Amino acid sequence: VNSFSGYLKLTDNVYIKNADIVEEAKKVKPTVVVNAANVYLKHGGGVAGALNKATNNAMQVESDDYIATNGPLKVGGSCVLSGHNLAKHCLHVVGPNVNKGEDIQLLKSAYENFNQHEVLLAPLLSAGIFGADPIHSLRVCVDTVRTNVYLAVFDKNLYDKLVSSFL
Ligand SMILES: O=c1[nH]c2cc(Cl)ccc2o1
Repeated sequence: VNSFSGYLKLTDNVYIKNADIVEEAKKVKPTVVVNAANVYLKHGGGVAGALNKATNNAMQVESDDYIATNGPLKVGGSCVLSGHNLAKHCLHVVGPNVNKGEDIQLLKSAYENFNQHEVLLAPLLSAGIFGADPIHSLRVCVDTVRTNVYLAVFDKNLYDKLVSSFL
């Protein structure tokens, strides 16, 4: 049994809700929240900008030190950093950004990072300002992630479309 409330069950391991990921993290304090990161961990906008704002910029300060030591992530890659006031840990995952011309096949590699964590609160990778089709992102999630994932969808309209169209 866990804390997550109000989710629709899509599969054995994937659950979805129309919710503010920031507000959901604040309520649940999950072990892992996933950030929709870029390779520079520059949390300007989208999910990343919202998560970082909710940490009062402490996520960005920590991320800048991580990059200064380790250099950029790979597209499809991840790192584990603090969850600050939102979660125990934040898994920063880089999905491909279609608005930069990145290979959408890297979306599966991105979701494979979730399998290193038994339970996660996450957004749909490469959705929103990363330019991918969220329906496709949900399909790759279901077909890749084997651990228990609780997906938060920002738009109510999009949430309803993802549920109605789910095979
Ligand atoms: O809380 C949130 N969720 C979000 C989802 C997208 Cl795509 C963008 C900004 C967001 O801020």
